[PDB]
Amino acid sequence: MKYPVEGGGNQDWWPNRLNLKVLHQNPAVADPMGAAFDYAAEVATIDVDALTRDIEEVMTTSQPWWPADYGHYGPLFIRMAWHAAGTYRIHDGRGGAGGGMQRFAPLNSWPDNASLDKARRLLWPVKKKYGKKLSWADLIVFAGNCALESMGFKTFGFGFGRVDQWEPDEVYWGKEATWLGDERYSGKRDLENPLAAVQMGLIYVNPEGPNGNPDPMAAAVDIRETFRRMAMNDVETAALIVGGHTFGKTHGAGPADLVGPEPEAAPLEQMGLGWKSSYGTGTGKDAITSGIEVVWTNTPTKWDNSFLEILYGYEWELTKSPAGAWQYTAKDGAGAGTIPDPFGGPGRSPTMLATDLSLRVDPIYERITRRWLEHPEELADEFAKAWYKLIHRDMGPVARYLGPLVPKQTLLWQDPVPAVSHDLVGEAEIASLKSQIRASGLTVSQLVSTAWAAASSFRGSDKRGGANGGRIRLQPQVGWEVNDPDGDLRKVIRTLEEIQESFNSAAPGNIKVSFADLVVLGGCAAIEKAAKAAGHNITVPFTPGRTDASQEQTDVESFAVLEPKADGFRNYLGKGNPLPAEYMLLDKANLLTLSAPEMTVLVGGLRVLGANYKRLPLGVFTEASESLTNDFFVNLLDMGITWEPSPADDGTYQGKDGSGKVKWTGSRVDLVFGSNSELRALVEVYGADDAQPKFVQDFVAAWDKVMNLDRFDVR
Amino acid sequence: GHMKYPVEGGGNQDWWPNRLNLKVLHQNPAVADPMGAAFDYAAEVATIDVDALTRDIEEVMTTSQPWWPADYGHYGPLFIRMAWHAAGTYRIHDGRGGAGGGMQRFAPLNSWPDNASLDKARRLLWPVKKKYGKKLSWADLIVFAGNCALESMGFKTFGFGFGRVDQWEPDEVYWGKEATWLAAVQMGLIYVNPEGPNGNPDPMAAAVDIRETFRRMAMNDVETAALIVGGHTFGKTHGAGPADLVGPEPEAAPLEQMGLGWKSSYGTGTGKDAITSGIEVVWTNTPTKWDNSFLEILYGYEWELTKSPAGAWQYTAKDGAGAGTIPDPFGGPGRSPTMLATDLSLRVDPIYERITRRWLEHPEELADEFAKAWYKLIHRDMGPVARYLGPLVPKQTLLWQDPVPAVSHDLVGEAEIASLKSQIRASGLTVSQLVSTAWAAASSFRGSDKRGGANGGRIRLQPQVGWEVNDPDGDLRKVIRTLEEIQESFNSAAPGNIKVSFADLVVLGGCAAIEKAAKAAGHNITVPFTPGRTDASQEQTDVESFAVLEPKADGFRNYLGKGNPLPAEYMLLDKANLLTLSAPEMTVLVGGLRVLGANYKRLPLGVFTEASESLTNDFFVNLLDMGITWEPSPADDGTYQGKDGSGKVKWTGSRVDLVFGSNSELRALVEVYGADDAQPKFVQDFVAAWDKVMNLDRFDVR
Ligand code: HEM
Ligand code: HEM
Repeated sequence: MKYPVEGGGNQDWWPNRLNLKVLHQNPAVADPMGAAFDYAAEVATIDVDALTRDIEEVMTTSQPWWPADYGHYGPLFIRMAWHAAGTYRIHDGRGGAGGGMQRFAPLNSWPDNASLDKARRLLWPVKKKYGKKLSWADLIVFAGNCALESMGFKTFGFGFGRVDQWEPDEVYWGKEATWLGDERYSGKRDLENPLAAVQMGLIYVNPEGPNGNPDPMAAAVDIRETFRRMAMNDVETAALIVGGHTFGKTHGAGPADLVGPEPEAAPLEQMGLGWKSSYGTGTGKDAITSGIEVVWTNTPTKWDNSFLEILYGYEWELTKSPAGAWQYTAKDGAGAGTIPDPFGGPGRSPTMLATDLSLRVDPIYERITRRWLEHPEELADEFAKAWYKLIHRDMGPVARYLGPLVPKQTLLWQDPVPAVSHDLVGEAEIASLKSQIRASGLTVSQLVSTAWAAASSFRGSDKRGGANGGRIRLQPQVGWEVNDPDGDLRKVIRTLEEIQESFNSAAPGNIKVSFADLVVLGGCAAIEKAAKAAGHNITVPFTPGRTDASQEQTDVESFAVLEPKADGFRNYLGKGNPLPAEYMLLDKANLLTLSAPEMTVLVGGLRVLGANYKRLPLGVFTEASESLTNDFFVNLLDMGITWEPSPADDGTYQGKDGSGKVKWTGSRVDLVFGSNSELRALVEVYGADDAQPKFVQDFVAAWDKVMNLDRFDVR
Repeated sequence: GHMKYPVEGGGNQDWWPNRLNLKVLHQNPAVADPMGAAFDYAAEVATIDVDALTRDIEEVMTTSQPWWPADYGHYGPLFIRMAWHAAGTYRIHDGRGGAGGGMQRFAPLNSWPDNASLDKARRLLWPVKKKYGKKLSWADLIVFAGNCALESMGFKTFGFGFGRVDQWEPDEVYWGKEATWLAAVQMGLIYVNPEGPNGNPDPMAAAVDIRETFRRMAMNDVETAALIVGGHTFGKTHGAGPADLVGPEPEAAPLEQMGLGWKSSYGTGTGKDAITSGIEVVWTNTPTKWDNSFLEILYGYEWELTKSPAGAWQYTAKDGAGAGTIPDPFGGPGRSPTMLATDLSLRVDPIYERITRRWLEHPEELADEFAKAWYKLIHRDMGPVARYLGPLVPKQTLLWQDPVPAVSHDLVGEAEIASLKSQIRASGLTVSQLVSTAWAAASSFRGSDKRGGANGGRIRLQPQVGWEVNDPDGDLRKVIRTLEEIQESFNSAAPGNIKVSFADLVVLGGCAAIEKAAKAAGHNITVPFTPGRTDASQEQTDVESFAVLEPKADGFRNYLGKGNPLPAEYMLLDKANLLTLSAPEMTVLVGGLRVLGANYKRLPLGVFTEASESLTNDFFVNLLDMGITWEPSPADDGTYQGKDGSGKVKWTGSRVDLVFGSNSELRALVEVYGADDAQPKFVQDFVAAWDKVMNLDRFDVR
């Protein structure tokens, strides 16, 4: 069967066809805020004291549709807050709280996101007051941060500026067709590269050990691997788990078969709420969220060093949750009736979750926690730093943090860049520098490839990398395989440093130029020289302001995830990619926040400009040496050429003319633009007889967009 | 192994396969357009040189290509088949299909079994498209190639009108639910199976399928017979070899083929060995010249079932009957006469037979009917005649175009509009009446074929005035009479030659009601108004052709008829897509029309405000209230009642009303206009959307 349009569509006949709809995600037509809504200018003016008062009033006020445990919705807001930021993953930077996707993405219905719909609904009275001055993404994490502040914990700081989105970001979470699927492992615990979760729908880890096996060692291994795949080491992981579970409790009062469907498969009358329980009242003393009934600490609404005292004070035999789940309880009934009830009444025995004994059984976590057992100040500092890192991972450079709560110091995981310490070049020194660069003896190909390598490391997901920082001469990026440290990127870098030294030593006044600015300027000078060679007199815009980071300010391991395993624009293909070359090219274009016409012009320009990996002729459908001409598209649509795969199986094709002599050679990413019906439509726009000026100006616009992707200090 | 990557089609539809897909509302965004935002195609094609354009197409047709050799040397019949396959997907019941957007070059259509060998046809035209570029769209070129092919082989066509704008992503259209390529349900074919119903070679049974499928695209018996007789006067059918040697369709073909599909491994694979459908029929002895030889052959011999070399039912002349009188595309022996299984329908069928026998002696009538039918075919979804461009548009108008009179007087502006608004408000008509009438006039528009709308003043004419959604035997006649009284009162006391038309008064009364409601709510605004509409008469309105425009479900008026295929939620998004509205525009329109009182039969279903006839955002603030517990009505009416904190029913709503508070994507938009200090934004957005809807069919001012 097939569904008309609003149920399904074209992906049914050909399930594995190239999907170009990912390149126009979040269109401005679907934005209800108009094309003049500058979120930064709005959120820069809110009153944080009033917002804190409103959030505290919401936390301390119980609501009939979701009775508050202990008369406080703080712990629920903390859980919501990190579950928003717990979907981040360093593989590609997707996920996290930077987009507020917890509302309508394919989560909002994940088994671990149970009872978080009520948490987001409880904050409507706050969002109602501030409207557009405060986004949902900002409010979700600020609610948890303010809950931590109100429950006695002094946090590091906070930064506003997470722009809302009005369309689910299509993120690959796994190949498992059913919830809690475990088809993402090979041999031992070897979680597949794209994913960062043990199962499907689980944020971090099943709270029963691997696949329901209540073994603290294996659970510890899973915790370590899962947190490692989200930029967290052992100390930060232990701090996060200890601090987070200091507050609140779990909800496993009744059997889980009485819980209704998820919000996305719920009746209309529920108003977008899901998991409606039929046990008892269904809320409050009879709430069911995960099936485990554990209260870790005897003061679950205050911050103190009581989680570790309880953890190391008992023996933790194994028992069963009243909903039928695995959990640990203090042996010999020690400390019975010492844990208070959420809604008044009898006490509880001390219970620990199956993954909470990992912190005292695994040797690494055991040493860390035993250190924190008698040194609560270290735990407080570590938790503050880890929480700050967790909330602001995918928010980008420090220039994007708004509001008055931003901390003053810099952290290495932010990829800090130094502030501008001189006066920027403008409109005359730029011309002189471009003249010097074009007279420096570097070819168009070298400059263009160096500029693209510097700038095409940006990810639109977590806004890491980019041309700012001048990090292409630093160790992680100067040695990448795609960058070819052998044949180039050393002559170019040395020449650019010589030019920078010569200019700075003689520039008037206190005007200097940074290395990154000079790299981008050389790229632009090469572009305009090639355009002049083609026959067009144009000027590539340049925005100075970049600064040079140092080696000590660059984390080599943190940058290892930005290395491209496949760069279709440079016609480079590494090893171990999950998909063919064209799909990887679309993924790269989506990461660069490009559209389809922009991708087309960038590919067609970089092909003829000589910015190919190893300067290979794969895709150079031109006879002009380094001229920004309209030749890639003209020769791609020519049917005087018959394409057929190379006799030596390489993933490369050769195009023979009418005389049978091989004229062109190409790859998957070169022929996909002439084969795909949606892409050939764009290629035919620039392949027309009168499209060379339009192609040149479009290429310059796309190039300037790519160079300025990471310029958040001027935008 | 399920749950593929989002880059290869993964997404939320894999988890919940029957959820509201809001991506149909942001379809074909401006960011995917390579031409930019300042591109005006109407100002580009108007400067084209048709004389130089026909000169290129002719030398393209008369120049064989090594990769697709030409049959008899001319590529004309192939272009005729392509042009009609482009326009042959039109559907009257929703307007989707046709050559309006040139979707034949995109994924759904370019890989249909009937569109075989048409990927080669669209590529032979690349040299023409290369010369002109943005001055000539693919959609315009595809049909102009067929028109110029008809002209080149001796047929004088009616005319041609440019103006089809290219779109850059395939249009999602429901072609049927079969999940297998190739009646109770419609298969993957264009009109009918060439071998008869379900492969049964009976021509009498194929006649009824032809009649039904052509009637479902606004063609009667005379136009159906003329189209088939004229189209099959040219060209031949390609069935030279078995069909198992044909490769995959273009969407499943490898990259070597550069977007071409159906690569044949039989013989050379092209030309003398071409395999497209597998029937191998040459209808006429002069397949590259227009003449009255199709009907002469059809009525000149007796026919007989045989099989094509590929294996397929076809008719050949009895006992020889002039073998070798039909030339083959590439020099060789002649062939005996041969007719398709659906071409005998025009002979053995009581209705078609009389028409074809009449044309057998009067070919001039056949030529005239074919010209008219072809012109109607390639211009079904152009819309109003004001959208035709180029120096080839015929002067005289046609009934199927929904003609309206030209403006024959001075237009009101900015001084009579103010006075007209002042007496519409003081005429006794309530805000609900005016708003409902204005919405009823302008909601008939559908953006697929650009039919209907406020222009023409057809809300008072026979088809629309009697629609169930329009007047539940109520105010519509009273509003129409009052507006006409105002019209004849204003026209007599006019300053000079300034006069106003009835449709203009309908839209202006809607705008005046909006202004009155906004002033009641506390905002002083002005709804933009662009005069220029005219009034059509009853004879210029075809009652039967307007019957398909009747809304079976209007989510904005909270009306649900009978015979809808999907629940009320999905039909609302379908109509919003037909009105070319985005999700915020749909949201503001739904939230504003409820409090204005535009509900069908003035029902309280979804009126979440206490003081009606006032343009507030009370719908959104009362939808997001969590003090209201929604639960289905005791009677299975499909309505829900939301009780207060006590056991008192505070509000009542329907599926369309409650889906905005339930769908997570739609609730995001509701929380924008439902927030505090968000009422001025809501008023401005509602006014912008209302003005956009009022001016949907105004192609005479663009
Ligand atoms: C940054 C790390 C973490 C933080 C900040 C955190 C915080 C919290 C808080 C405050 C609660 C109480 C919710 C409430 O009382 O409504 C909670 C519940 C819970 N946590 Fe975490 N936790 C973290 C890590 C983990 C990990 C690694 C697991 C592994 C299984 C886990 C599993 C659970 C479960 C199953 C619940 C029960 C929720 C319910 O039943 O309603 N958490 N968490
Ligand atoms: C019930 C109606 C029709 C049926 C079943 C039908 C079927 C067919 C089939 C099966 C072919 C063979 C194509 C191939 O094998 O390459 C064909 C060819 C053709 N058709 Fe139709 N057709 C119909 C109506 C029309 C109409 C309305 C037109 C034009 C207005 C038309 C114009 C043509 C032309 C010109 C060709 C020749 C193609 C060529 O020479 O390459 N046909 N038709």
